[PDB]
Amino acid sequence: SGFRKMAFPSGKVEGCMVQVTCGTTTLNGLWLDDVVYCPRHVICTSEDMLNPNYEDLLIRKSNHNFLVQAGNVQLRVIGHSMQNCVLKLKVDTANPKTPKYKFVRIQPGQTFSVLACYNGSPSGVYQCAMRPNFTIKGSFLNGSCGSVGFNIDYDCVSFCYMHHMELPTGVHAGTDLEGNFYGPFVDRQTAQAAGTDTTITVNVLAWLYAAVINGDRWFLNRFTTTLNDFNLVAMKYNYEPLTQDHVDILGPLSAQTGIAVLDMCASLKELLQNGMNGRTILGSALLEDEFTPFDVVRQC
Amino acid sequence: SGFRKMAFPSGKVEGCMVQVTCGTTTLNGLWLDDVVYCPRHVICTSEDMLNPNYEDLLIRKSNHNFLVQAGNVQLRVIGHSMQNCVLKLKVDTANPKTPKYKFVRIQPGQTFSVLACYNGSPSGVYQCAMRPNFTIKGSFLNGSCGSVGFNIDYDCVSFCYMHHMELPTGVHAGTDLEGNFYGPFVDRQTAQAAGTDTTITVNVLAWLYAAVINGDRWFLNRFTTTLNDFNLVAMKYNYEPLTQDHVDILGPLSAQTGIAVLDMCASLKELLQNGMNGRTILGSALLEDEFTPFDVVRQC
Repeated sequence: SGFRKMAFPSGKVEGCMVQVTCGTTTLNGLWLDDVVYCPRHVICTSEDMLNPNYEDLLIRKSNHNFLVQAGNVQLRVIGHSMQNCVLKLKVDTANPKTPKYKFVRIQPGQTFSVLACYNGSPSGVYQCAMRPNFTIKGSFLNGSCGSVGFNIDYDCVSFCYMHHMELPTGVHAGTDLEGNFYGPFVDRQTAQAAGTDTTITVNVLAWLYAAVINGDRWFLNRFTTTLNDFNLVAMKYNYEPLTQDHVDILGPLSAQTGIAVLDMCASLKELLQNGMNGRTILGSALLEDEFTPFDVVRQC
Repeated sequence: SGFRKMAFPSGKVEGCMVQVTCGTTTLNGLWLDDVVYCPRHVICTSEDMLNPNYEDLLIRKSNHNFLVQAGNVQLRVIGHSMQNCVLKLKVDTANPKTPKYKFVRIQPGQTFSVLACYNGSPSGVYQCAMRPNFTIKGSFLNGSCGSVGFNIDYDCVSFCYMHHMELPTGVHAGTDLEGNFYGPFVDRQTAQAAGTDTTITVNVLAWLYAAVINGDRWFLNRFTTTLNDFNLVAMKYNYEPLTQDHVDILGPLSAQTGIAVLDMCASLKELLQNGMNGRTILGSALLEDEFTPFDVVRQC
């Protein structure tokens, strides 16, 4: 049936994107009920970003200094406050397109869809994973700040990410919708390290199971292994240690394929120790770790 | 700033998806104005699909045999007709969410977004390319038929694909919105071959330019080549021949990087002849050919 990196439908989130402008700085805002959420560095000039005192900078701003536009209509700002690294602009109009929503802080290794936006207008959608080092590998140009990441559960939108900054390695960092950064990062223009990134081991196994469901089986061998034995190989290749919780989460995939989790670990161990010898798996010549077990169960 | 496979925002298309049922056969329909478009094999039983006479099978159907559901409301079918491989069901209510739209027949090598749906409900969005052999590599389970592919130009949805069938190689085939299949395929449950697939050469070059824009430059050498010399190497690897039109389309990318197109052709030739030596390009260990030059210009 095929296996693709697949983002959630973005219609519910498109109706929440607005444009926020302070001075000459413009970015995206999230309009839910009567509040607009956006990164607080919208109040900074180019020079302020080098070493900003956000409390001092925000004091110089009043409600009428924030211009919020939803398409072509201008929203009236009647209040403003700073919550960690995000601004909350209270407006006089409730967003009639507000979906059922919640704010969640996502865990490392989990995935979400990003609605990349510019000037408050949606540009595209793609799926990302919160890396173990709390960065993401997305596509964010200038003015994309304020773009949000989300999951959908039935009818409810779980917002979990708002984009703030790009790291020198080419990766991105942001906050949850309460303004708390994922990872150790701060919203200041200064060199910051993300640290050693790990491979999400349970995600690689889930993707290997997806391949078997689609008929890719050449990487399967006759060995098995133990949890401690595979983890001695996981630690060596900067993979995350596998736990019994991970084994349980892979339960539906192991049942569908008839391949025991430890049997798949031995095949992954061989793949790690010997490589892929020029072959491909699900159209990839690398081991993919940005599909959660739940993502695989959704498509297979 | 990063480079990702990025689908169009699906909100305009979500509002057009309906459920079409004929007997037990249920699939997706596209509701625009007062017509619902769906694959004609919705009128087939499992046995009919082995060797269907669609004209004979459709004659046994009347308007009340088609159940069209938009969410929870049942649309009233007041007419039906067959256009090539799609059915057009005329309904008594115009879709109030109908966007500005047109039907286009896409060319091989071009890309589009797919809104995968089941039972008339959107499940996910992803980007696809029309392969030179007129197949696509998507994610389509049973009941996904009727899902559509599209591009967005500003405010206008260009529908170009409707999903019909899965091929024995794991790839997918469908029609334009006039019901004409892309490629030599027919809507019958019988073994069908897609033919040799070609690599979209201009797309590989565009993606190599995207890598240079993002700072990936290891594959660049000090050679150049000619159009005919590269094509002698393209044909060997089942790549499409490069033309001056392709060189012109790559103009914006060659200008931004300062790398002449024939200079980039020499790096690709060496990548084809020598492999990638365990290295990666934009996070891939394979040469990606599903980004058009326009797709690269958009994200860069």
